[PDB]
Amino acid sequence: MRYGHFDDAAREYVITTPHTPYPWINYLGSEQFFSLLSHQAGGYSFYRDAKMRRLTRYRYNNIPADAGGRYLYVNDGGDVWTPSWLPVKADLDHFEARHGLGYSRITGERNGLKVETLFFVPLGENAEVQKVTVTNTSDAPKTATLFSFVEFCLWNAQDDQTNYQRNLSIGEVEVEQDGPHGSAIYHKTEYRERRDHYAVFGVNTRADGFDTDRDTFVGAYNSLGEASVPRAGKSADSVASGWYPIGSHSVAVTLQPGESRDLVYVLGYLENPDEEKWADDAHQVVNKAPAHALLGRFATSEQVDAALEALNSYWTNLLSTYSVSSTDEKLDRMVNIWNQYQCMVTFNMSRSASFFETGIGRGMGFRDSNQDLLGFVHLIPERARERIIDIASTQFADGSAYHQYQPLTKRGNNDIGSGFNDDPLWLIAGVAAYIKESGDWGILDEPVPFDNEPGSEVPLFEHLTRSFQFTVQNRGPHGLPLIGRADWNDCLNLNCFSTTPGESFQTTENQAGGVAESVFIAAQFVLYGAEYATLAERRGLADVATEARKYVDEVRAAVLEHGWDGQWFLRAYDYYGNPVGTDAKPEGKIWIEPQGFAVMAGIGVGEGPDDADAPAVKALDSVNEMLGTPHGLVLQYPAYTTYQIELGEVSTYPPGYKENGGIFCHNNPWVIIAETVVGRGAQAFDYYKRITPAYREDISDTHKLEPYVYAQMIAGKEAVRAGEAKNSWLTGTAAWNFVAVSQYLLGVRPDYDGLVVDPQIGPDVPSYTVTRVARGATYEITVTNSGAPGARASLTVDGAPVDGRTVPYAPAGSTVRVEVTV
Amino acid sequence: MRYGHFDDAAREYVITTPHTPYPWINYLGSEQFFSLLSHQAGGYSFYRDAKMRRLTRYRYNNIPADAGGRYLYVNDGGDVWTPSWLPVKADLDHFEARHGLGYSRITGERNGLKVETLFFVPLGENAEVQKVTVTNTSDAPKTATLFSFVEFCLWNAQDDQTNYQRNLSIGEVEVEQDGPHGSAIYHKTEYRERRDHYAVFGVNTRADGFDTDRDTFVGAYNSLGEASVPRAGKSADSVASGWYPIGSHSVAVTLQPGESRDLVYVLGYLENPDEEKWADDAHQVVNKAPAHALLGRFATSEQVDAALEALNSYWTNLLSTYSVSSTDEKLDRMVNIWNQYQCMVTFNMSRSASFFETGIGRGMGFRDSNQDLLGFVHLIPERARERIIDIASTQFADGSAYHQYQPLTKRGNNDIGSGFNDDPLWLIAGVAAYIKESGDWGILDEPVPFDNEPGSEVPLFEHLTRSFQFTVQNRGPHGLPLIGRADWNDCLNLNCFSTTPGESFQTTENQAGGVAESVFIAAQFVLYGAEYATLAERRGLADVATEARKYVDEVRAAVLEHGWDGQWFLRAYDYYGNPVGTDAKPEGKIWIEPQGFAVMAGIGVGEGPDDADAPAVKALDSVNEMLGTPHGLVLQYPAYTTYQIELGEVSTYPPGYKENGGIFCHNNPWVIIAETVVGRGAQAFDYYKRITPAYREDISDTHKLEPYVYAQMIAGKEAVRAGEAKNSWLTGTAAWNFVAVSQYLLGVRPDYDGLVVDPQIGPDVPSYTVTRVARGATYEITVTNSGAPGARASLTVDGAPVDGRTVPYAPAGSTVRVEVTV
Ligand SMILES: OC[C@H]1O[C@@H](O)[C@H](O)[C@@H](O)[C@@H]1O
Ligand SMILES: OC[C@H]1O[C@@H](O)[C@H](O)[C@@H](O)[C@@H]1O
Ligand SMILES: OC[C@H]1NC[C@H](O)[C@@H](O)[C@@H]1O
Ligand SMILES: OC[C@H]1NC[C@H](O)[C@@H](O)[C@@H]1O
Repeated sequence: MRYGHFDDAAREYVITTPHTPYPWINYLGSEQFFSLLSHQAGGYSFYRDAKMRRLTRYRYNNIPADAGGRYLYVNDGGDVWTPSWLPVKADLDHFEARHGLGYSRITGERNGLKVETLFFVPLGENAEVQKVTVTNTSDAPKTATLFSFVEFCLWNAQDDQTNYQRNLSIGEVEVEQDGPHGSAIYHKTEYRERRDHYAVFGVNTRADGFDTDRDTFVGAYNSLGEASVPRAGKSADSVASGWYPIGSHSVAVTLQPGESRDLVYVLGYLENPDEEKWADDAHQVVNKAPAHALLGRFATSEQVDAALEALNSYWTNLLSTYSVSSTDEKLDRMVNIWNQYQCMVTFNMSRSASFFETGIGRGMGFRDSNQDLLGFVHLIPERARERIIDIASTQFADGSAYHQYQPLTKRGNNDIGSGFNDDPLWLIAGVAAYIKESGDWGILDEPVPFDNEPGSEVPLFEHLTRSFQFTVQNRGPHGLPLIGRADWNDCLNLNCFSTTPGESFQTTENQAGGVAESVFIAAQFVLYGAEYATLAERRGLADVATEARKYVDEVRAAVLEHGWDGQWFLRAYDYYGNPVGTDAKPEGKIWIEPQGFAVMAGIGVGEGPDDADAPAVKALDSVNEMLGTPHGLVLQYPAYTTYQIELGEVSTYPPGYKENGGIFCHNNPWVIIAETVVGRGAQAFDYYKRITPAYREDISDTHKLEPYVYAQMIAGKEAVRAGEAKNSWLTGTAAWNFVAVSQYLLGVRPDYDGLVVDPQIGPDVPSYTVTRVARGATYEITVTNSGAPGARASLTVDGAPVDGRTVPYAPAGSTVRVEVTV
Repeated sequence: MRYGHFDDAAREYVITTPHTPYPWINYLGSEQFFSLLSHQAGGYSFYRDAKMRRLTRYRYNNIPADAGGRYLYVNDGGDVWTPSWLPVKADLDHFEARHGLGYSRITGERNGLKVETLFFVPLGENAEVQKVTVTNTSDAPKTATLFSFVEFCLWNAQDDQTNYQRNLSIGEVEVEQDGPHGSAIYHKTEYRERRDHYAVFGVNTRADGFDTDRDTFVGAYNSLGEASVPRAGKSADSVASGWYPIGSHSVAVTLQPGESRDLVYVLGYLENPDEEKWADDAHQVVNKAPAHALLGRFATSEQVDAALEALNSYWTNLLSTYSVSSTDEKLDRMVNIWNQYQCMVTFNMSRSASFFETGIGRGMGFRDSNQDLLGFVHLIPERARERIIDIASTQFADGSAYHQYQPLTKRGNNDIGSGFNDDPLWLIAGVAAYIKESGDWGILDEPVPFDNEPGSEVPLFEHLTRSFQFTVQNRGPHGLPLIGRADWNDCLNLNCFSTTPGESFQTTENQAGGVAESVFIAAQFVLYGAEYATLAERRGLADVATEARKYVDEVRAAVLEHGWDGQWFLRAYDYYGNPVGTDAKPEGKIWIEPQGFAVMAGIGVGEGPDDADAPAVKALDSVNEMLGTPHGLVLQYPAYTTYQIELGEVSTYPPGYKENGGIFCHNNPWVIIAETVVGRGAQAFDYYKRITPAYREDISDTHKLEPYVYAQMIAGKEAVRAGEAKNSWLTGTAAWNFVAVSQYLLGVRPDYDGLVVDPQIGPDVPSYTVTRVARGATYEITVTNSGAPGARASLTVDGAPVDGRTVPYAPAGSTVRVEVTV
């Protein structure tokens, strides 16, 4: 089963039926303004922040799913339909939805009218634009009225959906039928008070009618599928006062056979300095200058196509830094297009707003946005540079950090907990990755506040020493790091012991004391402590570097002395000091996280893939056997079947789901990289294939979700629904697979001083070429690959043989041809 | 005009069309279990706490409104319909909804098949019961299938609405097709862990089939109104695993012409003690003992009827305590049934869960639940007694309090703000009212903790002294009480100065300092300090009482000096000591709260109703001219047309709505009572009628909301929607209007030592009789009423002339006959 196909030439996914297993979305915009856009035009838009500045209302968990978006009702001689199929569900002669990069196109044809909508967010603009083309595809003339429709949200999404006792009375709008480029509608709830911003809804022609009151346009007792106004065939010209404000214009068109007409709609977010808030001395009329400039920049189809061409170019630019041409076009489309696109989206959204993330509780995660950085640095480094400052700015002086920050304000909060002891180290991971990529050492000197305190600024590097010190100065009785609230795994709450239902494990108070330690954070420390060590050394900090190395080696000794179960790695010591993820317990015998990560840190590695005696190999073989499924690798085994009070949230999920035996795809790339480390490329590629969008399109009815982007979790072998994903789009899997495949499978990764070429992918990719731009030079890396296990590359550069696998960076401007033999 | 009518004998309101102006609801239950039920079976049910143990999902702001409740899909030969109309919307031959006391009947008939559901919550039972009666009305034998449907919520409604990322994976059910009395379905999400409760949907017969998974039942791309399973005619026997759990049973019926059948369905809430959660060693199967028992008690129709008779007897004898017979039947039905009914509801719910209050943020409001008491103490005083203890236990040692408390835990919180300086005195009001009613002086001796601290208990009376001292020790420069965040008027935030959009006025940081005082709190102090002094006096605290009246005298003097604008009472002094509520200003010249409240406390009363020199008469006329509308009195005049940054939230509402120029019904009865005090019965009675459900039934299309219960706000003169209510059901209006009418218009009101009989209703009720049980005696009060302005009663009691208007309380069991002449 498949519901559409990739089109590589156009960089689109093409959906060919509306009857998908679930709503399938694209993210529009990439700067400050965003739209979630389903293949039925469902979703919503926000400026910068989904909780705080949401422009349009969308209902999660509606019946049916995704009824509510940017609809255009067509009334053709009494018959009413929508080219997005939903909400009217009228029969379509032709239907198509194409999700592209920063844009989508939805086309729907019925009874001789074809309606095509191009949705996108233009570069530099805080607006969503639709170019709608109506074509008469019959033998006879046609008259039709089109009704645009969109539903306003009242800005604060939290208040929107809970605070009716107030907010049913505050909705305001202005209507401008005779504006400079056509008709506009103004949503300005609370602009009267503290908001310095409003939304506009406009079309590039003088409208026949409008409507701004939902109840009037839809009618008592009706769903959107049955809206009264389009059925009536004419707008009611409703002005909202309180209740539910909408945006809606009506446009009657007449077409001869084969003729078409373009309509351009803009939903825009505008601000005014409060000096210029009002058109009038009495402050009753919003100043509309910005709104008229916006509509004037999109008054014509030529203007639209120009912006769309510019957007195409920007993508081409972004995607030119890394790419691959091989014999496997599923690999190719992932590395060249889809995975990098996702990374851009995750860098932007973190984990706040998907069709599963509700854009309310979660803002920008510390761990989440640091990790995303690893997949974003090659794309736009200047923006990664800024983001690093932003994250570091929510760090506390003692080295710990706010678990997340509010995107609109950049100020951290505790809304989803505090005291995650793995957080602080990810800062070093982000910065290491960024420096390797850019070589912009001047970042370590950037002055950066603690918890945004002005006056408190220290150099970035110093922030890093705090992170490093935090874990140094918080170790338990085996010398493993103290776990605190949780580690990378939010659901392993060893300091919790909750028996009060309905209070969240992420926010509920924690027990002081006990001796709970994390093998994960230990691994984490070994990996990133080495990065930190290497940066101390380079900044000329001799002794700090020597000291850092001593600690790193201690934590590594500890992992091997106290963190080893026999055939795999322990996960943790609980509050009482008892082992977790041991063969001693009947459930939760083996956990994936420390297996993946300890091996990337190099802990327990023998002298080859064929050294059955190395902890690293045993670990991965236990993982292979206990954790392996056709759909990826489950998190631990067996899943817990009763509530384990000492472990927190983990055993609260039914077996096979989320952290209780789900495939948490995010951690699969840790094993994939681990495998290349021990030199079993063939299997690392296997693993990559099980979870990767292009390899799973074939089972779209099983995966259920978008077949072009990774999801956070795939139901595991203990789940009745084994193989079905949830929480698509917004996941660290994206950036971690990008790292995995671009840098470890195919082998091309920047290091401090040169570019490493270390293919480890096994025989299924016998030959490829990578074009990598680094430090302004193009590297053309041409690989011949036997994929023999353990075999490792040798290189020639411009005709000359060199040693090891690191090509010192060539000056900017140069092209450097690398011949690779594995 | 009208959409149904009252049925006085049946104690029901009868809705005769499904096409009402807005969903009109009833509240089932009066103990700890509750159901919101619209006249289309829409709504939901919870246990104790609508945020925390919500059994069934419901969507606010759904398109259409109210698509979601308890549904019975009838499939008659392929043709599908619902007797609630919604969701399916088939044409009915007849429809009817009867809203009764603690139950409702909904009937729909279509093509020879009449389905009547009776809904209710039984006494002592944590369940909602449906007695379905399907009757063949054709002259031929008929066959059909019935599909019951309820949608489960995941207990924590806030989480349910926001946290899909977690909760889509924790839905969990059990199916019991062959239990002891029929088929049952068990919703058991998170019973696996910390929840000791599950839910049951069962029917008193063995069902042909079942469904527990929403998507299977409803179908993809379908709304409730197009549910797949009913249309297919067969259940699908789905066993939910995560996603959306539902309860549904199919039962096949066959009816001879004129024959009928009863099915009994039960939605119950059960709990096991910990050592009894599981049926099995393994802990995978819920112990069903409690649910078998519940389903057992509703196995037959006879048991249903009995429980309904018992519920009818509970209402008859709650309503025996206060009753009127008069020449105005609208007044009678308000007093004898509806106003009382509503007070039970408010007492139970505070402002927590309506079809407007979403049952998330609001719990049991300190201010609101104290005021509910005034209208509830005569119904079940023991429970009022408990409520005072619960409330007072959330007070702090300085006499300030938590603004509200969480219903499930009874522990106070700051979720909707802290430091509202009007809060503390309300506690005196409630306790005064309780003691006048019952004479249980021993309550002042009840030991009561502060903010629930073990060891902090003082007697209830000391809590009273802390509230009294809070105002005396928190006066500002004019000798008026400092205002804090706000007083009774939540939107008057004089210590705010907010420019940040998004942040709540209720919940944002206040400015330190400034000299902001409330005239309202002054009037409140004068009234309730007087009652405090009386509580001192009875307890022998003459030095406390003496000193207390001193302050009352001081504060009273300060209202006349510094709180008088010339023609009416000043509202406040802002952070800067500027008058607020003055004729000097262009907007908000006169605010209604101080006018009713001051005069209720006697401030500015003179010769009587025609002492034009008297401030109180000056004040009340101003109210009449400047605030009056045919729909009630508005809060201030003129409304604010731009943001007044120094007043807080009030100027943020568009003119005419809520606190900014809406009719805030809660405060009209202050003015009613005020007029009866001054002696203007006619105007008092006129103001009563402008806002009373009975008197507004004739303008249902304009009021839009339930015509049998007080709403919170009716759009005022300055709104385009003038006359349209919002926020029905949950409002202090119910308590305060019952006080007004039962106690000051009709004039029968308990005092500490006897029953005060002081009619002041004017000429439109020339004669009436009140029946009143008070401390175990029955007073039969016959009233002959001239209505002459200023004219007040003289009584003869059991044949004997008596002095003044107080009848000292007779023994328990006596019947005292009081003949009243005004
Ligand atoms: O707060 C975010 C966390 O919520 C937990 O309940 C989920 O199981 C985790 O997947 C997630 O990391
Ligand atoms: O927190 C509850 C309060 O919210 C405010 O926004 C409303 O205007 C008030 O009417 C309400 O009392
Ligand atoms: O708990 C595991 C994983 N869950 C999903 C969260 O977004 C991520 O931060 C966390 O690491
Ligand atoms: O003025 C706000 C007023 N209405 C809304 C609240 O229910 C009540 O507590 C308050 O007194």
